[PDB]
Amino acid sequence: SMSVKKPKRDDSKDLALCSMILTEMETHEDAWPFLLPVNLKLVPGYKKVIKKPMDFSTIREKLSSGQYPNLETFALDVRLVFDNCETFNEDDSDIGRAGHNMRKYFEKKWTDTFK
Repeated sequence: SMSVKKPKRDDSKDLALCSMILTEMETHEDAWPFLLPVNLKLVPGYKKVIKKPMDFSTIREKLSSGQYPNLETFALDVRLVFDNCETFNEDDSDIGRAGHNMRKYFEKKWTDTFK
């Protein structure tokens, strides 16, 4: 509360570390469904159903331009990518499996880097 603070966690490396994680996600072989924004002109249903589209290139641009206030807002956008994928794609499809794999990969790197 006012004038009463928990000890200061060092957050000075967070930007660099989120960039490294994001690089590792960009270079995974199963990243191809998530590299670029879904083409809303060419994919029926996507625009109406998926209220907040998100992709790795959009996260990279937000990261590079100071649009994440803290590492939790970064993780929320990464998770959004996989939550959107599960909303629109069957589990038993190439894209559906890709999303599960990438979410697993992400959550391990997140834990190992920060928890």
